[PDB]
Amino acid sequence: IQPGTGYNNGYFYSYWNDGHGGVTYTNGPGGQFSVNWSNSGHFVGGKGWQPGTKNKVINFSGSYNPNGNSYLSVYGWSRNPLIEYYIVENFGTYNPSTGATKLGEVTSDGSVYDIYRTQRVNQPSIIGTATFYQYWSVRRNHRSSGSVNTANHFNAWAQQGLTLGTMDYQIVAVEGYFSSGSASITVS
Ligand SMILES: O[C@@H]1[C@@H](O)[C@H](O[C@@H]2CO[C@@H](O[C@@H]3CO[C@@H](O)[C@H](O)[C@H]3O)[C@H](O)[C@H]2O)OC[C@H]1O
Repeated sequence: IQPGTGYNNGYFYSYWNDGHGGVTYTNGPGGQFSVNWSNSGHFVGGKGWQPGTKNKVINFSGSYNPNGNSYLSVYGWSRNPLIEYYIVENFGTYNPSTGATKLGEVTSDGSVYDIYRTQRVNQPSIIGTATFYQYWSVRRNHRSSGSVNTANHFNAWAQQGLTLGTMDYQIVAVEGYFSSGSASITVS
C-alpha cells in the first residue's frame, strides 16, 4: 500500500514516506503492522488512535530489528500549537537526541527517560509544510515490547514547559532514515 491514513481492523494507521523507495508497510490483523525496509528513504508508519489522548496506556509487542538509523516510538502530534512528539522505546544506530537541548528526566515503565526539545523548519507535518517544535522522551533501557503510560511523559514535559495543543493522531511507529531493517509490532 501507498502512503496514507485510515482505519484497518479497528485501528487507525498512518504510513508516510519521502517517496524514495525501499520500504514496505503492511497492515496485519487487529492492532498488528509490519515494516520491512532496505536502502529506504525517510519513512514513518504504525497503528494507534485518532485522536490520541493525554492519559492513554499504550501496549506494544513484537520484533524490531533495525540495521542502521531507525526508531521505535509512541509517536504523535498536537495542533494549535503544532507539535510532533516521541516516546522513543528503542532505536538503531542513531540517537535522535544527538545535539538536542535536554529539558529534564522522567522515570516511567521501568526505565529513566531523557527529555529533549528540537526544532523543525519548513518540514512535512500533519498540516503540510510547517515550522514546529518536537518533544522527545528517549528511553535509556531499550525494549521492543511493553506498556507506555503516556501521562507520565506529557506531565513531565508540561512541568518543564513543553506543553501540547489539541491531540491529533497517536500511534506506535517505526521510523527509518535511509537504512534497512524489519519490524513486526502489535498495538493495543
Ligand atoms: O497527506 C498529508 C500527509 O502526507 C501528511 O503526513 C505527515 C507528514 O509529516 C510527517 O512527519 C515527519 C515524519 O518524520 C519526522 O522525522 C519528521 O520530523 C516529520 O516532518 C508525518 O509523519 C505525516 O503524518 O499529513 C498531512 C496530510 O495532508
